Amino acid sequence: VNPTVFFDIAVDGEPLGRVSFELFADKVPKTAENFRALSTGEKGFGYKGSCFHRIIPGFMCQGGDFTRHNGTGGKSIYGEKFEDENFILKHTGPGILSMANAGPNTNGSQFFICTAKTEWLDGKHVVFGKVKEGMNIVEAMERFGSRNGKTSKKITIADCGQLE
Repeated sequence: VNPTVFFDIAVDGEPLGRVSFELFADKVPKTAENFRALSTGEKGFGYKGSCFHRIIPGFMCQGGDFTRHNGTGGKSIYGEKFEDENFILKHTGPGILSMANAGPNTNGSQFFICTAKTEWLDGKHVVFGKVKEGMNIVEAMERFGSRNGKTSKKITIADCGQLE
């Protein structure tokens, strides 16, 4: 009943693999719906073709800025920003999917995939999903990151959508 979405990753145009994600629509329905709809592109905009602009090995992979491709843009299906829905779920380890933001109630489209336990983000960032398949592809992506987050190659979401 919780949606599964997938991302097909490419590194400088060449296919790397697929990562799928379970979205916790049961606990964070509004946040889960925003990610799901941007993954299918059904509202007319979304993640397809966008890049992961910030990857820091041992911490996280960040993407979701489909309008400025660098951390300064993006928007939700509800408008520019939307509220923190709740903080029920915690950043308990690698594989966690969480919303990036710029302050309270400033969720747009940017998100990060944790590759480590990041307990200090609890109560500041809304957790809404986790990697279901392809954690090994997220580990492969990390090796293209760096300490300041700049990627040595262009990491893009070549395709995305809903599996269930």
